[PDB]
This record gives sequence, C-alpha cells and structure tokens, in this order.
Amino acid sequence: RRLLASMGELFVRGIDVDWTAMVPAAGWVDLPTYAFEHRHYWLEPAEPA
Amino acid sequence: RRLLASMGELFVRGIDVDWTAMVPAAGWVDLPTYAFEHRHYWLEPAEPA
Repeated sequence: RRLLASMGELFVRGIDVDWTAMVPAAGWVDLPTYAFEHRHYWLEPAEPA
Repeated sequence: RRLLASMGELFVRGIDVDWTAMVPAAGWVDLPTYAFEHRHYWLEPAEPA
C-alpha cells in the first residue's frame, strides 16, 4: 500500500505512470461519464415595435 | 408533305401519334432547352432602427 501511494504521489506530481503494468485486465465495467462544468449561454434577439 | 401535314394537324388537335414510324433515329445532336416564363419573385423584409 505504501509503495502504491508512493508512485500515486509521483504521478500526481506530473509524471507518467503505466498502471497497466501491475493492474491486470479484467471484465467489462460500465463506468460513469465525464463530469462537465456548466455556465448557461444564450443569445436572445429584439423585436420591432 | 400533305399527308404529313394532315396527321400533324390531327396530332395537334389533341390526339397522340407515334412519329417514330416515318422518322427513324439517327446520330446524337445537342438540342436547346425548354424556354420558361419568368416573373420576379422575391422577399424584401424590414427591421427596426
């Protein structure tokens, strides 16, 4: 666990780690999608009198 | 010529004639196109100022 934390911190520092090396491939799992940010954007026109 | 004018008048009277009988096909010739009747059609909307 300590070693895993070690390269976890190393990766989060900004370095590249290939976790496929010790994490094995397994069956399919339906992961949730990306969580997007949202600011409402809209343009409305004007009308003649 | 007279007989040709005769069934030409008959055809223009409203009936249909298969003129392929006395007029066999020949080599290709580039013909003009249909002449349309043209009137100006357009929309010119307005807007506020």
